[PDB]
Amino acid sequence: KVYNDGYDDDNYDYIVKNGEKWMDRYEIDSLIGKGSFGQVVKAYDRVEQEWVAIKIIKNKKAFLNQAQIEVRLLELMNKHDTEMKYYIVHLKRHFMFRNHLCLVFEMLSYNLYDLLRNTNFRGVSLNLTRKFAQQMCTALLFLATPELSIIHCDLKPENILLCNPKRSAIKIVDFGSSCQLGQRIYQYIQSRFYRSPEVLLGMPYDLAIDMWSLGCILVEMHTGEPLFSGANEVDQMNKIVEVLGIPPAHILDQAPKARKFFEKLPDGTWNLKKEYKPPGTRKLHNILGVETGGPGGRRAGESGHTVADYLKFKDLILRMLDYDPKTRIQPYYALQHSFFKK
Ligand SMILES: O=C(O)c1nc2ccc(I)cc2c2[nH]c3c(Cl)cccc3c12
Repeated sequence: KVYNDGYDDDNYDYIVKNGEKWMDRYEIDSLIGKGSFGQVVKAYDRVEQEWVAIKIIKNKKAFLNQAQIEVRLLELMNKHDTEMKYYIVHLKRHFMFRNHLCLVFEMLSYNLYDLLRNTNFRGVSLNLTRKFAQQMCTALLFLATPELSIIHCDLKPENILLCNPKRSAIKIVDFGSSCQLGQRIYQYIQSRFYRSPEVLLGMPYDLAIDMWSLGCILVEMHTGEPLFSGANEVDQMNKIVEVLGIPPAHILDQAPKARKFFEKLPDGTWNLKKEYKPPGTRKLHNILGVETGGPGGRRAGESGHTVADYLKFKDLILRMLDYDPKTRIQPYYALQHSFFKK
């Protein structure tokens, strides 16, 4: 009947009203996004004389506390990037309003999945993919600084926003599922398509999980389609194996969940448990179209898509997709890679 004295709906969300004034400061314009956490509204900040995005968290304890974690991490980050040069969304301030935690951010545009839809799921150019890659690796370098040691834990196209729909600048959003290296708590993390092998295998994890996700994202940005589109964990592992082969024995031998996906043979080697291409036969070389005109052959006869360019990109991606989190490429070295040698 009544939710939050009439201010909320039956989904724990604030009922947005165009033109409402809050706290003698914000005039709410319109709803511009929503998700599991709540809503995002465009509002005018009359004190600072600028448009802002306000993320209005659901009035529900689990969502509140998720956002409190997010606020703490954003405050830590923003504090160490006062010039806003490391591609993390800027939290301006926060407040509690009518039993909703509200996070005030800079305005941004839509996400990189919306950009892919805008390409009719045919992909962005290799040059634009490179610009996204360079910004993302720079962000991951900042998150790896020791005072931060932040693992985002949910990198996907939907959590990377354009600043402006006609430009390449991005910001990473949604630190609600994030953690710090000193303070890992979650066993179940990462959205499935972008989930690292160490997490699938129930093994220890660190900031390298975010690099795995980035490798997956960058291929998808150029092809238009997810690299590893599993329907469930077993399918996800099998799709990874089609491209990358059986994981190293030294890893599977230490993996609590190895036998969810694999079986250990009499000779000590590992094979898949019993519909899929044989291990390692779905070549990234062919998914990218390195020698055959890029994805779908559609980049044949276009500049900015040579065999040489594609071989650089393939090499970087394979380093991001190293099964071993100890040897998987780290942000500093990703930035030095020949793919970014203009
Ligand atoms: O702050 C975010 O996690 C955030 N998440 C969103 C989820 C779905 C949609 I649709 C939009 C989201 C979103 N949009 C944002 C804008 Cl426009 C500025 C600053 C942060 C965000 C943000």
